[PDB]
Amino acid sequence: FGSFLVSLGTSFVIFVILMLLFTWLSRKSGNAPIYYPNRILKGLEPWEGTSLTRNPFAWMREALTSSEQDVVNLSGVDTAVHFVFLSTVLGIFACSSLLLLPTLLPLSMANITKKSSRLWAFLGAVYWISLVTYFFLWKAYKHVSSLRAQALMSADVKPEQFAILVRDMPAPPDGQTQKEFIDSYFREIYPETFYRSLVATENSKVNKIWEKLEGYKKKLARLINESVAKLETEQKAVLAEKQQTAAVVFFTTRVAAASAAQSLHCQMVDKWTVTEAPEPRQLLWQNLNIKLFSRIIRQYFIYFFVAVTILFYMIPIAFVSAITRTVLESFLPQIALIVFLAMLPKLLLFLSKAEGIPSQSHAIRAASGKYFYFSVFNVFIGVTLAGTLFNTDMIINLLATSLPKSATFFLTYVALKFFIGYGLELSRIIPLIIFHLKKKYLCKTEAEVKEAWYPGDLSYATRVPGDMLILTITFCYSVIAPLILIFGITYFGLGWLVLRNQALKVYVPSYESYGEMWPHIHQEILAALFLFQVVMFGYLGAKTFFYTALVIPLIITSLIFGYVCRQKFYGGFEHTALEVACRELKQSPDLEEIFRAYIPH
Amino acid sequence: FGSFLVSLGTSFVIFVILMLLFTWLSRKSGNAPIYYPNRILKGLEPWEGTSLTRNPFAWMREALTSSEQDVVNLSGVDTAVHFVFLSTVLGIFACSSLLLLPTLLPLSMANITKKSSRLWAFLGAVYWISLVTYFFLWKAYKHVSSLRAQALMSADVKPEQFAILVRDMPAPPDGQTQKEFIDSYFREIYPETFYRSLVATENSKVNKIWEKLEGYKKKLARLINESVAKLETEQKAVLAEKQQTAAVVFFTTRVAAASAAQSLHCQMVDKWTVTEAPEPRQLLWQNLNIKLFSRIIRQYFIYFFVAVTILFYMIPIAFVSAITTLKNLQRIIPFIKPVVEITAIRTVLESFLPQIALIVFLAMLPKLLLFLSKAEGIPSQSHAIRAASGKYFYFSVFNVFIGVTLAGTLFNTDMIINLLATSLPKSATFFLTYVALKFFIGYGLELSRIIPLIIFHLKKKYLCKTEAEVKEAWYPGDLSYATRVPGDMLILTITFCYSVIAPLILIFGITYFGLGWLVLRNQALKVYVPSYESYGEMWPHIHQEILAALFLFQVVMFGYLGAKTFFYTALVIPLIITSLIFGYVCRQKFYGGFEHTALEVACRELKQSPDLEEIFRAYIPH
Repeated sequence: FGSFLVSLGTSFVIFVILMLLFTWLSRKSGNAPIYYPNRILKGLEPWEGTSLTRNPFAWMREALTSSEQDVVNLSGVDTAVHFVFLSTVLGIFACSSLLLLPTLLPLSMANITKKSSRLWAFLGAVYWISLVTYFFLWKAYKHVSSLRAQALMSADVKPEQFAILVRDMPAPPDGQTQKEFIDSYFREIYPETFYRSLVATENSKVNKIWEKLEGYKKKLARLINESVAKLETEQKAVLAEKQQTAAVVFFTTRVAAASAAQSLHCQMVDKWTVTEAPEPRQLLWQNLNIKLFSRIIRQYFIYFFVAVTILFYMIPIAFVSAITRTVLESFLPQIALIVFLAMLPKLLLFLSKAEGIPSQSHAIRAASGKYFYFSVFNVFIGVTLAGTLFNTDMIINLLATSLPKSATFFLTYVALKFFIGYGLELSRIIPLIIFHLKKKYLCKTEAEVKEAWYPGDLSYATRVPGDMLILTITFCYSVIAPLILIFGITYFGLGWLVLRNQALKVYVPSYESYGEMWPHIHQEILAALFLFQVVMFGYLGAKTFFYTALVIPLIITSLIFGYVCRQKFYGGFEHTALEVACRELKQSPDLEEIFRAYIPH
Repeated sequence: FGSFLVSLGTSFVIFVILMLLFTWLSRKSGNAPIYYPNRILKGLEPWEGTSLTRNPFAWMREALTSSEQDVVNLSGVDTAVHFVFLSTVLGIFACSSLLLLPTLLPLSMANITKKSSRLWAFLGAVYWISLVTYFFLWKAYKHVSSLRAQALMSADVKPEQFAILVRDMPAPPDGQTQKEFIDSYFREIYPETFYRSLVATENSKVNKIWEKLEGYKKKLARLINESVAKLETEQKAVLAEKQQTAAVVFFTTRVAAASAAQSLHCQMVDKWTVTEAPEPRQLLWQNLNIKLFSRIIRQYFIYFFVAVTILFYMIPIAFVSAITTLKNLQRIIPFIKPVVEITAIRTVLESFLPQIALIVFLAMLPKLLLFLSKAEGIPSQSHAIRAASGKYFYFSVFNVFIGVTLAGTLFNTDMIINLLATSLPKSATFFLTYVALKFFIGYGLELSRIIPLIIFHLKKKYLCKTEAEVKEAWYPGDLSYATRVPGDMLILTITFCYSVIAPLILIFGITYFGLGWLVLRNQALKVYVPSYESYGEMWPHIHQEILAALFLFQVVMFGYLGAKTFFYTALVIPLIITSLIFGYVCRQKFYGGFEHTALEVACRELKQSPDLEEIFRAYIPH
């Protein structure tokens, strides 16, 4: 039945890996090992060495032996955190080796015939999974916190440390504009440890003017005067009589800034909401000018709209996905779901960043959260509706919820995410074709680097939640059908390998976010596990033997584990600690460069 | 049912209040007005003795003319906050005026009609109640935030604006002692803005018992002869090995202390951990020892225990309490002359004898709860008291409410089995006897008016051993927020539960709260004195659970309205969403200023020549 999809996937990997080995060992090396030219050559060869050292395949080199500190040397701590996430999920699904050999051995109903056929073994399996996940999650969480501390205390001096973002503000002083109002206020509150302070202004007439002028200047190759005059005029205009509500404030020592940010500032929380100032390149200067009601009103309207769009996908798209010479009919709904769900990281990110989230490093996280809500209800409603439209007592319901939906769609969809997916991702075939087309067609006149050259960040906004849909669809069916357990374990293995290659050779991070997005990942893994435990409570209950009173303990255990983890480690993921603040770097920093690092245009 | 209880009720209240108007109007005041003679003695004989004046106008007029500023100046900000609680619940129960008259007009029995059109007005009453509660909560919870800010801003040098409570030191520096480790650390972080640090002492048990024994022995009029054991043990143990994991540090200036306290201190939050130091007389040196994970373990075990308490409460403990009936007055009717049964009203008393045992348990409950919370790593007194109120409130709801109310709203649509079977009648008996406790609450407001006067006045003569006019035992306790708030919110929860199912009891709710407000404006303007001035940070809890009671009321109206069969119970779900969202917006619009002493307030105070030597001596216990 579904074997055609796996065959197509393995053929696609054969093709794309053939293309990789045929193309990377060539003069296209400016593309496939892209992270090395920038950050001057360290992989500018099909090795880190001379003498025709191609030897395909060449991942017996550092690709497999990538020191956990080597990666954080060659990429931000964010990359190392993502790797520990991949490794931990691989660990959970691998340490479940004493669930695939025993529980699959119990092979006219085809599944267990609703009669005591060691359903106790199923309870054993659910305990084993719910136990190994706890163990690995704890270990990994300690490890990530240790990485964050280690790279946070030895980091160089960066302008994100001497600053806070004072998001809200009582606008009127009634006789003076806002710059001197901030001056008076923070001077009263923080004497002699307070350097200077930008006041967030408007980006319209000019910010767009600067963008257009930059475009015009870029056009110069082998008019502008009016543009630069307008720039000067609107620039002088904006730095006066606009002086919006929010602002950003710089302190003279690393200790005092990290002390202020975690603090409070007026005995009515709805005014002067200081917060650890984000990194310069992700400050998101658009959403500052929002009071504390507007954030909440916007947020609840956004959640209502997310619920509405959840329904507007789950009716028609799940109907279409419940569809199942027929081989084309077997392939079609796969890519149909890929297009119906491959959109909407973008709409979620737009919608979320419109909730006033004042930093890209948090907009990405919020979009990932909303996407996880989409994913869970994808699994739930998709399988339920597929089973129902498959059928027309409860035993029939059990048979339909177990075998068809999983064994066809959930088994093969991951295969559409691995072989064809990671296969396309590693070769970077389509970036290769677009780059070469850019070279032949209209180029940037030797500004090819300032052209289709620059890789994005690893985009930990479609790679995180995208590679968690299958984590959920894996935990949920982990003991229903260990076949997807083998599929998920091989998925995360291939993902670790190919993504280590890409992180070491091609990708270049944009922001830093030293360690965040891990507690989010942890809470999300835990939520997947909790949903798994509830679903096995349900299915085993449908199997009419009452070890459900034995399964409830795991539900309580997951809730309590969440509480203890969030309270015993996840308070260190919101602030640089005062100790680390005192030991960030002490070599006489100058505030002037820092201050020049937040001028927006 | 409750008719006889109210008959006891108002009669007892009248008799006791007559006793008040007799006894208070006398030269033997002493404790009757108590706060005033202690404080400044100004209110002692309030310009007329409170007696030569018209007695009903003597006390009531003074009470009814008080002001928030007056009460704050006399008592503090906290009792005035409590009055805001009483007034803002009185407002909710009162301003629902166009819900008592219009809903009584509609009044097998035709008392309620199964699928009437007239029932499409209970939903209107529920919206009116929920809306008026939203408005009053918001108004009160701006007003209290204003009070907190004003009280903080106007205060003066108090020896907790300069301290924090670092309490999870990793024990070993491995080559020296704890105190020098902590001092070296905090000098590494804060240079020139860290004054000196005090570390708790584990063997404070033995030093405190020596100090207590010495203080007792000092009562030799006919702490004064306590040299050898006290000094030897204190000094040698403080130096040698009592250094615990916890300590109190002292920063130079208020801004620095506030900024440190609101912060953290080690990128691993399982260690050095900082909370705002409580008042000198509030923090519990007995509890600073506990680490974090140990505190979590103790907390969850405690909560599991209290859940077992409610369950097995409405199970054999209270079951055999009900069994403890002691029929026909324990068969000693020859010893009893009222055996003639002309007082057949004695039947209710014989039935409440098991309810008297239940009274015993409910009177022990405030102490039983408060002990648990204090033994859970709660590093203060105010926080422990608030936690005790929370535990008592959960107990009150899942005791009085949920049994009977859920049984009605649901059914009206081995040992475990018969335990649950007997539990259902147990719930109804509990509800009836609890409303009886409410009439006992009327009697108790009167009892608060009188009794410890008699106990105290007995001491001046019965003991009369060595008092020497200095054994002043007429020392009031605080307006204890350990029994006032939870037992005064039991009335609120009952009121919302039957707000429109039996909308007659809004009159009883207003009765109770108005009487409490008046007696507590008196009985707190003249007698009570608070022991710890937490500047108002008990109101967020009162809000959370008044709203919780409102949410419970919304759910139960959904249930008991859907029991009536017509398309109701749909226009109620939006109200429940409203209550949850209102909770969220409140907690994100005011709950900040109720934790962290407001850095702006901390610095703008502009202290006039403070010191610190006269401050570290305030935190030293002995």
